[PDB]
Formats: sequence, structure tokens, C-alpha cells
Amino acid sequence: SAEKLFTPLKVGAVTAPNRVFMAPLTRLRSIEPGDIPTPLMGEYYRQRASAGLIISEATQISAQAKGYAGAPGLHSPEQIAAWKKITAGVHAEDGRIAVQLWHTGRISHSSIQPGGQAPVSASALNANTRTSLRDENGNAIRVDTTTPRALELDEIPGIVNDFRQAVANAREAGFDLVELHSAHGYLLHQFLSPSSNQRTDQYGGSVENRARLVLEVVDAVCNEWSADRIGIRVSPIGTFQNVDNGPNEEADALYLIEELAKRGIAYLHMSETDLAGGKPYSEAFRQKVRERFHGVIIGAGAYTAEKAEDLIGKGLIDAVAFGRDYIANPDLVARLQKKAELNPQRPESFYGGGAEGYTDYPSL
Ligand SMILES: Cc1cc2nc3c(=O)[nH]c(=O)nc-3n(C[C@H](O)[C@H](O)[C@H](O)COP(=O)(O)O)c2cc1C
Repeated sequence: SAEKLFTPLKVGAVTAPNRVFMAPLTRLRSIEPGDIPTPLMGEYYRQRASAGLIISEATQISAQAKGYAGAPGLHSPEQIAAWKKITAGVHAEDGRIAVQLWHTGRISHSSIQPGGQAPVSASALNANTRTSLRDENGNAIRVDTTTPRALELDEIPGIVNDFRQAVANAREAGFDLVELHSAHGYLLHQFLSPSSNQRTDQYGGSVENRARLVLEVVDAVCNEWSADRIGIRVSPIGTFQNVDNGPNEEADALYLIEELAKRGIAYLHMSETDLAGGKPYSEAFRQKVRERFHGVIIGAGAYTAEKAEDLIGKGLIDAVAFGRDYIANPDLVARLQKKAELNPQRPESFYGGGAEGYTDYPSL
């Protein structure tokens, strides 16, 4: 039965009936051409509608934002129409869903960029990693990332407008909230990190300059819709996709959080460590974050129901986002509430493919 995990929580403009959230999970099953959400994806989300809040897989704000074959977009008419069906299905089950919007930046490949050109980023530095494309049969494959082109100063306003337009589209698509992907080494994080950002204009250098882009985006989207409809995900501590949060990560993190707090947005989603290792957050750091943000705080990263209850009980976080447990358990809320066993995970089908390993996991 637990304690607080199953109690309501006001998240900006909506109210979650429990604090068990579904973390944003890239599954790469969209239709190409078009990067269009599918009926299968609709069923997948609908099966998980009992979550306090569903945060969708990362979705492109524009065609240029694309970095993975199979990832959906929210910039075209066909994409908007498809997502409207998915959010409607979730609402039909009385759930709530937020769309995570991103721009992959340098974690992309020229073959899936508009015109087949090099992807963009803060600086012209290859991420030295791989991304996922699809072969001639539609199967997911890994490929080395393409060296990016540094965005020109005059191109930044366009990036901000793309985020603004995507939120406008999200609103029409029926999403309850939007989550800006400012983590895991993607575009916004590429600007935030001193290791991936070597710009000498006002978007590089000091933390104030490095956080400039993300804050302009936050302001742009709050103005487009409403601050209580805006959430943001950050991974300010540690190293992700070869992007390292500088030698002053903690100080820089608190600066960013205080600035975000000023906009009165719906929530702050903290991805504590990537799938690989990572130093755990100290309660002291959690307290410092807590006192700087006045909205909902979501914790994520190998959480257990026990850890969630502990931190929620200490008043350090308000909700917990589960990723892999949600992939394998559509009715995770019921299972954690009943203290039931969970379905075993099948990692080989996390990315790409079809129904198997997707709408495949049974409910109690
Ligand atoms: C298959 C898969 C896809 C993911 N895709 C996303 C995503 O689209 N956006 C994001 O911010 N994080 C993404 N993550 C990270 C998850 O949201 C989550 O924070 C992470 O899996 C750690 O939580 P867990 O231990 O509960 O799975 C992904 C992770 C996995 C396993």
C-alpha cells in the first residue's frame, strides 16, 4: 500500500492522482517517411494511462531536430493529427500525458537531416558516439554521429521559435503539459555544458551565457502557452552522451534552477544519472534544489518505490518517474500499490521493432 506514492499531486494546470510517473522513453517505432506516431504507439500509451502522469518519448520540434530514425515529430500536420488520437486515447482512460520536446543537436546523422546535411550544435565538435538509424528492412541499427555545424548567432532565434511553435502544436494536439528536453547531451544540454560549448559569443563561456538559450526557450514557451503547462528535464550532475557538466556542475545547476524558478513553471524533472553509473545526489544538494524551485520536483534514475517514498517523505521530491519498469509493466501503479511482482524486462526490444516487447507486457 505504501504511504504517499499513491496520493494526489497538483502539477501545474493538472492534478495527478498518484506520484508514480512514466518517464519519457524513446522506443523508435514511428512511421517513416513522416516520423508519424502510430496506432500501435497509441495502444502502448493507453495501456499505461493509470500513471499519475505519462511523459512521452522525446519528440522532434522540427525536422532539423531529428537525430534518431523512428523518433516522432510534432511539427507537421500529419504528426499533429496522429498525436491527437494518442492523447485522446489516454484521456479516454482518464490519464494525463505530457510531450517531451527535443532537438538532438549533434547526436544525429546527416542521412536523416533535411537535405542530408550536417546536424547543428553549439560548436563544431563531434559527439564521438552513435545514434540509431534504420536499415533497408526497417530494423534499428547503430551509426557513428556526424560532426555538427556550429549554429550561427542569427540562427538561434529560429531555434527558439521552433520550440515555441512545437508547444503551440502540442497544445492543439491535446497534450496536458510539455517537457523541454534539456538533458542527456541533446541540443539544450550541448549549450549548457562547457565541454560541448566553446562559443565566444553570448551563448558560450559563463554559466549565464551557457544557460541563455534554454532560458530564452523557457520564456518563449511560457508566453506561447502558460507557465503552468511547462515542465523541463535536466541532467545537471554527471556525464551523459559524452557531454560533461563542467567542473562547477553543482553551482551551475543551482544557478539554472533559480532562473527556472523565476518563470513559475509546472515542474523540474531531474534525471539523476544516465543508464551507466553515476554519483548519487546528496540530501544536501537535494535540499538546495528544493529551496530554489517552487513547483513540482520529479526524481528519476534507477528509483525503487522505497527510495521514492523515502525522498517524498523527506519533502525533497514530489514524484518519481520510472522508465524501464514502465516499459515492462503497463499497470505499474497497481503493481506497486499491491506489492505485486513485475514482468521481467526484455531490453533487446526497447528500441525499434513492433508490438513484441512493446504492447506485449501483460497487466495483472
Ligand atoms: C529505452 C529507453 C529510452 C529512453 N528515452 C528517453 C527519452 O526519450 N527522453 C529522456 O529524457 N530520457 C530517456 N530515457 C531515460 C529514462 O527517462 C529514465 O530516466 C531512465 O531509464 C532511468 O530510469 P529507470 O531506471 O526507471 O529506467 C530512456 C531510457 C531507456 C531505457
